[PDB]
Amino acid sequence: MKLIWSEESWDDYLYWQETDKRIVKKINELIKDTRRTPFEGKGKPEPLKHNLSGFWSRRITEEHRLVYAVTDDSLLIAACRYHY
Ligand SMILES: [Mg+2]
Repeated sequence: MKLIWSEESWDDYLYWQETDKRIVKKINELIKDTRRTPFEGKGKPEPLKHNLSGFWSRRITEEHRLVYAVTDDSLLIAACRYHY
């Protein structure tokens, strides 16, 4: 499964690398778990609605969530800072 970062989500991730290493580790942990079970597991995975229909969200922290989408061959990260 290829990992795809939107330009904004990669910037989010870089922000964390230069702000909080434990948040980076949690993001990594969530991505690895998602590779295992796409729609369940760590971070209490929940499907998003309305304008974000088609995406999922896992908890990094209360304020920050990993927003993503899973296709037959890829994990797309839409954002990893704030709720979206
Ligand atoms: Mg953003």
